Amino acid sequence: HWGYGKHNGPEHWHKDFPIAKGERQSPVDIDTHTAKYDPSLKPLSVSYDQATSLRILNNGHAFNVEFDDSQDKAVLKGGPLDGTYRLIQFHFHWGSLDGQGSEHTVDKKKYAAELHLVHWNTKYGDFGKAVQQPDGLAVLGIFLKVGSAKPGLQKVVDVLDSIKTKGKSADFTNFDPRGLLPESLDYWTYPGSLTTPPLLECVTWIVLKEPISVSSEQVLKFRKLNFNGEGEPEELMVDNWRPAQPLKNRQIKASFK
Ligand SMILES: COC(=O)[C@@H]1C[C@@H](OS(N)(=O)=O)CN1S(=O)(=O)[C@@H]1O[C@@H](COC(C)=O)[C@@H](O)[C@@H](O)[C@H]1O
Ligand SMILES: [Zn+2]
Repeated sequence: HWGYGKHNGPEHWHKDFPIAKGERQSPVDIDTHTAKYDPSLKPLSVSYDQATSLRILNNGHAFNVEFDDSQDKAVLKGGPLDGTYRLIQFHFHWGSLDGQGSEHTVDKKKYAAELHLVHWNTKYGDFGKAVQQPDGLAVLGIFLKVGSAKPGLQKVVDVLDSIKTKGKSADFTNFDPRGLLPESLDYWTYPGSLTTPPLLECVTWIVLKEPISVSSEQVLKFRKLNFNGEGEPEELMVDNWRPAQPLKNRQIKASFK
């Protein structure tokens, strides 16, 4: 089944997941001149001080850092959101080259990678119930460009050797995701979807305007990961991004003038 190759990639997904051609699919191009400032947007609240990371996993599509979401330890509130959304995991999408890798684009510009911090709406009790709801998830998206190193990313980078292939995991406790944020929390927001199968239309997207910088050495280590399992022919984990989808009947709102 699905992946990012020529024969199982994004242009094939609709055959197993017809919602791929739905009315609120992600990612999208963010046209900065068409996005409208919305003064009704409340300030974004990112409360990660009590975040409890557990594990990092290569699942054959990306690497995922998982959190304890059995209590309100790390939460996202405010902005366009009603209620409390619990951090469950984060992951990245990245390219084979610095000129591509992000899922969202900004005036058609592609960044080298994109970080997704996934949160679920606690009024639905668990993640599996939340993805069945139009306001079930809030994903915080952060662009990566190549320049100076991101110190808060390095602990992630240095563990990747231990999870090279699909199915491998490692202990990843006491990681502080606050070290992955840019200075500004200015954002764009729109209603959208998961960007991987099952492509469910359950996400409030919050995409930060300010990218973070990571070093060429850091993103090079992303690209040494493997889509395949151990003892299988090596396929480098690169270009695990879905391209921009039609905006259709949606307006992207900006938190800033
Ligand atoms: C809690 O886990 C999740 O939310 C993942 C990531 C999230 O991606 S994103 N691009 O839309 O923010 C999708 N879901 S998911 O539907 O639960 C999760 O994701 C997939 C791949 O996703 C990645 C990035 O590796 C699959 O393997 C899949 O079986 C799904 O259950
Ligand atoms: Zn993602």
